[PDB]
Amino acid sequence: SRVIVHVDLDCFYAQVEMISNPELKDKPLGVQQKYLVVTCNYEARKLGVKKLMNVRDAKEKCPQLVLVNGEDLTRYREMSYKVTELLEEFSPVVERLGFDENFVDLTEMVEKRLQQLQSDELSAVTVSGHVYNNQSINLLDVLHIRLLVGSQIAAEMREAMYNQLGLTGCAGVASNKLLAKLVSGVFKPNQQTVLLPESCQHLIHSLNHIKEIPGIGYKTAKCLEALGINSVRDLQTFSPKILEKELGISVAQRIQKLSFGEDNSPVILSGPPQSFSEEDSFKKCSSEVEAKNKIEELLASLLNRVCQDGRKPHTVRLIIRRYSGRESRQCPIPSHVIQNYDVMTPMVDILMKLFRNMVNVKMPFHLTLLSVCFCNLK
DNA sequence: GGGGTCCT
DNA sequence: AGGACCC
Ligand SMILES: Nc1nc2c(ncn2[C@H]2C[C@H](O)[C@@H](COP(=O)(O)OP(=O)(O)OP(=O)(O)O)O2)c(=O)[nH]1
Ligand SMILES: [Mg+2]
Ligand SMILES: [Mg+2]
Repeated sequence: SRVIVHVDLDCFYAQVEMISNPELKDKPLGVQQKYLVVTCNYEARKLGVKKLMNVRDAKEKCPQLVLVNGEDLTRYREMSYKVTELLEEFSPVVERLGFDENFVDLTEMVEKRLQQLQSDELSAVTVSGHVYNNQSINLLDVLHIRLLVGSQIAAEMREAMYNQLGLTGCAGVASNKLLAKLVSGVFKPNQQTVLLPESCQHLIHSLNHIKEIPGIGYKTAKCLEALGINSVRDLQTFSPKILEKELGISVAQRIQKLSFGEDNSPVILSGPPQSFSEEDSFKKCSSEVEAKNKIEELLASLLNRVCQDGRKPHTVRLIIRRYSGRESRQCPIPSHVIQNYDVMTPMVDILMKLFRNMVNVKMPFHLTLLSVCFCNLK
């Protein structure tokens, strides 16, 4: 019996922005990347605006829409780490998922609390927030009692986040990662809900597309949808034999457990990042002098990031995207080069070679993306 | 779109 | 090196 919590910040980028220029707190807001509105405050979803939505569809639906550019993730990333560091303080094992989601395993903490309690105040243990599906609490159910303590820690987290960081968000408490994440969004925004075990089927059957299961993306969905498997219950019910023989004993076995609300995966300690990368897409790049400048630019920011980081990377990757999947070359970063200096020149030289490897400087080319990644950190 | 993770 | 997943 684990007690896991999923923390999900409301319209993160927008939130971070609204904290910056408070003048936009009352005004519906979109955060913009090229031609997309990636996220908007609630004041604006109110008006049909949806996450990842065209600026033409955006502006029209709401010509009162305000916009900030969010291509530079710097400030979001920093707040992201302030959030998880904050959660790491409740309990050290925190798993990040993107910039705006965290899992924390609350089991050891829940136990610690209960022991400190006596029969009286156990009376007495109440929920913080919503109980999924208005299910009834049985105070004599040890599992019920533990999930409620969880809800109490969740609430303390949510309050700490707001009081210390001004951030708002949802939490979902449950017995594994799948359910915690599934339940955290039942009441939005800035609310939390807890999942009692006897409501687990209800929760998973509440989904409408098998892709709404975390663990099941485009490819798998499509492959499933071609086997006639469309509902959670189809997947639950479909032939284990056939499914294995179809997506591999690996995928098949686990995504079938997922369909029953079953998820054994541990909450892993994310710790410091295992890669830094910058990218920029564009209409077209067809010269190698543009590239170098672009790449000098990506390489620029990366340098300050790792510089400010305190560890050193031992390999670089260059990623590109061609005219109308991606491609990449990597190589170790040399000994002395891992180090008040002119790291640019040698670095860009490496990237350039790697660059030419993929690109034909003599045969015209059309690139729609450049990216530099520093991995293999020590 | 601008990022990340792990597996193969 | 590429693939799939996540946000
Ligand atoms: N899922 C997804 N998120 C992206 C993408 N590009 C940027 N993001 C960032 C922008 C948003 O701030 C964030 C969306 O994550 P969430 O699903 O948790 O929603 P968000 O926190 O933005 O607001 P919400 O309360 O969920 O409406 O992810 C993308 O391509 N897919
Ligand atoms: Mg959210
Ligand atoms: Mg999914």
